[PDB]
Amino acid sequence: AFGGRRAVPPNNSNAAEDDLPTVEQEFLNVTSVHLFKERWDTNKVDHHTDKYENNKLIVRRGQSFYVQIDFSRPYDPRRDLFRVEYVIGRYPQENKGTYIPVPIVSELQSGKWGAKIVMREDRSVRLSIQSSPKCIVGKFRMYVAVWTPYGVLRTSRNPETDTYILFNPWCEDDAVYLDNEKEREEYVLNDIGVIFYGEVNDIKTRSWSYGQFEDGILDTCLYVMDRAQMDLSGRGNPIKVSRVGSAMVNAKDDEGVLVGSFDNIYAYGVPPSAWTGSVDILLEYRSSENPVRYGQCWVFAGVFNTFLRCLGIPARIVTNYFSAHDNDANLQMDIFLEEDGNVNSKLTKDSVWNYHCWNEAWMTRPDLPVGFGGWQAVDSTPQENSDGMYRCGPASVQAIKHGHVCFQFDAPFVFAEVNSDLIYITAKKDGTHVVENVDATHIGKLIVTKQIGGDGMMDITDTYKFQEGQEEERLALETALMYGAKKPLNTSRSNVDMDFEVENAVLGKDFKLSITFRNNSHNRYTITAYLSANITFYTGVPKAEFKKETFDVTLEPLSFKKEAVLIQAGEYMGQLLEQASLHFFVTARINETRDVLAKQKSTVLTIPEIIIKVRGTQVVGSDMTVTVQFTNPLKETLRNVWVHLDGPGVTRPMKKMFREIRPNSTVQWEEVCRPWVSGHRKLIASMSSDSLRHVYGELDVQIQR
Amino acid sequence: RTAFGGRRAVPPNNSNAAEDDLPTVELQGVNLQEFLNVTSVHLFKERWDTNKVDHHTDKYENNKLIVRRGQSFYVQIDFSRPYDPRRDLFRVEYVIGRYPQENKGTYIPVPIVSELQSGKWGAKIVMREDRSVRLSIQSSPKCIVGKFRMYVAVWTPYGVLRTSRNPETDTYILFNPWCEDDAVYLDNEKEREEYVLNDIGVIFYGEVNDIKTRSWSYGQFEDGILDTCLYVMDRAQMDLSGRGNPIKVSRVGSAMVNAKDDEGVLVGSFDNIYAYGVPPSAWTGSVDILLEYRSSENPVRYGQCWVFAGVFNTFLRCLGIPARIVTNYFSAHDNDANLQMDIFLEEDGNVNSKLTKDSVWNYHCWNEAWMTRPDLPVGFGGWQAVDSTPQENSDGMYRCGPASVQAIKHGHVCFQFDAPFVFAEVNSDLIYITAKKDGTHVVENVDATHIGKLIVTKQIGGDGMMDITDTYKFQEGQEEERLALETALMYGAKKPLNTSRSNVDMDFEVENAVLGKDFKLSITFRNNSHNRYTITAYLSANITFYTGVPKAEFKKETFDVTLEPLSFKKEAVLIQAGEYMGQLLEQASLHFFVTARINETRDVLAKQKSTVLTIPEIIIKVRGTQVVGSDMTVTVQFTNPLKETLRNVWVHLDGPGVTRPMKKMFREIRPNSTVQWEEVCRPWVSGHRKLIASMSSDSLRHVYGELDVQIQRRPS
Ligand SMILES: [Ca+2]
Ligand SMILES: [Ca+2]
Repeated sequence: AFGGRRAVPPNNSNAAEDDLPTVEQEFLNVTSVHLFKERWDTNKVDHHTDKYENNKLIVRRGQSFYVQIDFSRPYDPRRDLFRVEYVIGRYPQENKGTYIPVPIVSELQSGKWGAKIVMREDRSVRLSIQSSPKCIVGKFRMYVAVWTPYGVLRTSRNPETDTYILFNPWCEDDAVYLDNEKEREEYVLNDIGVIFYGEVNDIKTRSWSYGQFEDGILDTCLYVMDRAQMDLSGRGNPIKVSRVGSAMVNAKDDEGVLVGSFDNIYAYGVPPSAWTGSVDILLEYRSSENPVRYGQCWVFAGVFNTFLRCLGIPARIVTNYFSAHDNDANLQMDIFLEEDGNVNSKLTKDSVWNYHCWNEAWMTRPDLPVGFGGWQAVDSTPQENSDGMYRCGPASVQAIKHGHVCFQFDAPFVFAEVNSDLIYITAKKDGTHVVENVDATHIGKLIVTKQIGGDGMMDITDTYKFQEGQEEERLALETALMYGAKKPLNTSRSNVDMDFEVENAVLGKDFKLSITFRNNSHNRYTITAYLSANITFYTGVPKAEFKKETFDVTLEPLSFKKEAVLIQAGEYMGQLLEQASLHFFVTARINETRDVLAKQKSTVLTIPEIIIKVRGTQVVGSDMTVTVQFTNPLKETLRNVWVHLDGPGVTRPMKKMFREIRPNSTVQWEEVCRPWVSGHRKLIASMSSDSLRHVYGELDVQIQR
Repeated sequence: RTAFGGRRAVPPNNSNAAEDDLPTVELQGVNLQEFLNVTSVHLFKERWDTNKVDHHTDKYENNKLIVRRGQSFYVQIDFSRPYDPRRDLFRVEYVIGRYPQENKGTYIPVPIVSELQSGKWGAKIVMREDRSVRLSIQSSPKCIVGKFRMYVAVWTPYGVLRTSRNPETDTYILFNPWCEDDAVYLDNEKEREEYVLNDIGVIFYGEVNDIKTRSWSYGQFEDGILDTCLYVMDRAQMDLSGRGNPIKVSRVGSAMVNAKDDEGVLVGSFDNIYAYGVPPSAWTGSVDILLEYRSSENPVRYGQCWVFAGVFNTFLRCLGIPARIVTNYFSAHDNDANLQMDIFLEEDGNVNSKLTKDSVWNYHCWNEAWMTRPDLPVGFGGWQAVDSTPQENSDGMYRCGPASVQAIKHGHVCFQFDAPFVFAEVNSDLIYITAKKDGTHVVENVDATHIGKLIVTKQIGGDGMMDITDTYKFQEGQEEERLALETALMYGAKKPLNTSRSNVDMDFEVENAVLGKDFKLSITFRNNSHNRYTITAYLSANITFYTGVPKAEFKKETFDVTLEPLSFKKEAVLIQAGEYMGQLLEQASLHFFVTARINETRDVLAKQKSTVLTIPEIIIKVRGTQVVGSDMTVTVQFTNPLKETLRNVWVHLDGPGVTRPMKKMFREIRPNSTVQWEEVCRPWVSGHRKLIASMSSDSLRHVYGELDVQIQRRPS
């Protein structure tokens, strides 16, 4: 058999290695190599890699680090020639960036690999080695090679000098350069996140362990790339790293990290709501070598955020409220109505997500016109795009905002996710359709991300979207429609306002809903209004109409009328899906004019929290007792209750099951923890049973030493 | 606890073969009854009749109705009593997939209309007779492409009455190059005939200076092939709502061609052995490949780039997207959008073959598909390059395109899909670099004219070649090229090495040779200087695969020359048959480097050439009446030209409209022996046809032949 497709196989694994020749004795031989790689030393402290739980050297590219080489006799520039080498993959080649000869230079030059001798003492040489800020990101093998008249002598393989080179947000020349220390700490070095969920008028918050500095996670991130068969030459490009790595998050057929499941039962797996962070998922991915079950969007985003921050690409998780996923770049979503004004539930099949999470990753975009760098949206939860059912992005958030959705990747899809209109259409009994009105403000209503400060939410709606109704927004849509956005149904689009408001309620309580009508006309109207209320998944998918009601309203001239109804706990209580989401349509026909009024609202019931307590001394290297408390407030008994505890630098992720919990009963779980990370830290918990799940709790702790 | 579908309310509608059940009666509300009843439906779908002739679908070997979108066709509906416009409301419906929805284009109610409208579905009553109505139905020119189920539905006050499932009225709707509102519109019949209706092609191979040709059965009208193309899309899980978009059919279709794991049509293999499958070189056309993929439901072994191109070209023309195969001579594949490929030299001027690891393909085939691009700025419609042989792109190891050829030409490579890669495939430079014993490297000179030297495709009136190099590349060494380069580098193309750069130059020429013959090479040195120089030149000649990958150096010569001022000096080299015979790989490619050091200046001259030995042709002969429906005898002859005995010799015979693909094995053929294979064929298509053949053995392969034949129609 001949290798006729190419002379050397793709170099697409960091784990694979070649064996370099040592010979390829008055000449220099190296007796020792010192990397000054302790976590308190200069290199890791200054490279901002001292948090990794890893005893190998770890630097960031584009920036100098110090090494010392000890020789058999003193190096003498009049007769000796040596260089350090960095090698990666089974098939390294200099012109692919995977064999890197580092030349001894008099002065370091910006942008280039080089090694300057900064000290010469007895048989030792100290070097300041600068890597290219374009360098491939991975774990390299280091060698020293000595050039003689007879050939090259080289050190033997030594795993103790293996060096990780990562992306460098502090380096001005790096594509990932971020010029604000507060931002770098949050978006690169903070290992604890906050995810926003619930619904726009009742924003819920939960904590998430990114856990990027934990033991084994860096190596797992490299493994992800190897399992993608990612060419080593693309691993210094933060765009392709985002592109490929996000494609690995969703598992298709035994090939990526997380199996997606939205089925509310999760039979041979763990429920998406049980995860407390990315650590146990990634390490189970790596140890099993097979997808982990199961995830949904915030779990994909959690894990992907860990991947990016671990490699050094600044990253954050975004929550969009009222999200059109499945858009296919079309900007109109339809609600169909019967001739009397009711919602047609046979035909209304497209749903709005109450919220949806994706990721943003900071980088220049030298593939695009100037102005498109900064945050790039990446959504690893698949939707139909130009190529098939896949992740979307990296798409420039600036390009999305301006409508310039020809620039890669998948910009039209993220654009439609936050900018679609709802179209209310009557489906008539003769089979024709009539367009009743349009809602342009519902989708992409609020977009938020964790603040830099602490756990508050930051409103980043206007980074994706210009002001509704105004000229920049109009210009962006006009340009978007040239480049793959679609909005086919032209909306050449009486004098009655209708709204409604739904109270937020604790799980198991009743709640009120009231509908408001304003007649600004001088004539009287008879209206028939319909209330339709469904149990839904957080994606908007409706499971059942749990309440339905019709209201006969007469409206006087120049009048305001409010109507109220009580929803009782027993109308929804055995029927909720996980996350306890509810959806409300209020639709109505004005008899005199045949106009339609229409409004939608989402609610989630408030799920009770876990209580976490601590007794003892809170010190790196010392024992503390953590108590995890859960009180079952339901009038039924919860079964197979798995409790999860987490908190990076404080404990590995752990879980504990309780066979049942009788009504109104409490359980307590005690674990002795021994912290390895000092300072402001956090303990984090979740609970999943065979019914009630999406239960969380956290506790901020401060650690000493 | 549930088992609920919480990702979305309706599963993706991504299979044309899956179907829903439409109710024959659906009443809602309160029934408190002889409304119109359908007794039969007639589609006038016979291949001699006007629907298929006018829709240019009569060549399909398929008894169902097949029309092209955007264009009217006639049907007749016979009801149980006479249609009464006073009070009857009915319409035709077309439905596709298991989850059809009107707002996704997959449930399509066709309203009765007084006049057809441009761009819209509608049906006009053109005749009423007894208990029948004749309709002229016009489909939207944006319609999903695929095989639709047809129903007739009758509206009552209480709900609808509807025909039952009938496979006899299943109607394929395809892309329509004749319809001026269809994205695939092509404005003249000569191009429509060549790029849509011709089911026979020509593939250009060899090397720039020795262009070789063979024929390929596209076979898009043969029995089973249309259904196979729909199956391809179902195995890709292609959302039905994207199947009327030629850009996304091209995008998804071409990703199915190259099999990764158990998914896709063809397993690629470049190993010269092909154990456990059929050599890429043996295939004569797409038909046997597609039908084996369909019946086995697994990838077919094996393909290389022209085999992927042949199959993809079938897929496109069969659905109605105009398409053609192009060959680029000296192709930089695996470029990573980088425009510089290296040749490393030793310090004396020889090629360093340990470090020289990137290779240029002697040729490389891909496809062009014709459509508008309403996703890009105006001006970028027309031919779109789609290369289904994977290379590393921005996403991984995948097919590239569709990339607008106009965008590639101008350097606008930001515009999807994968334009920088196709751009570097034809615009890369060669860089000759000395790798010194101390580990440093010095750039000696750059060849900007070698890669993408000639791009060709089959001519419209015939089997000749059309040079379309101008469609990808502005004039070399000019301003339009420079601007296009400058623009490309802003949008993902890469050319990191600055070439500061430039007395004496050199070229050489190699005679083309029949397999087993001696040939010559002649090197010319031109000294344009007033100085006399001395030179040491090196010739290295390698056996290679067609991709350029070298196997071994078969010939090595060095020589010294002195060049007078202002003169030319030639040096000729004889290559004897014995120096290459017995070492050749399939396609019999040879590669030559001529490098030289000028002693007085240390300048380096470097030049490369490829050649392929000419391989003997199979002989095809015919006797008997050449008439549709009558028997004719085809004779295939192959003579072993070698002095070795060939073993396990497979001969394939093909010819769309004349025979299905067939093959026969001969256990051994002796030196100079001729084998003969006679087949009785009964053609089913009249007109200018062709019989095509290939031969493949355990050693010798990449052997073809053909014969043009005129098949007559029958009667009187
Ligand atoms: Ca909008
Ligand atoms: Ca060039």
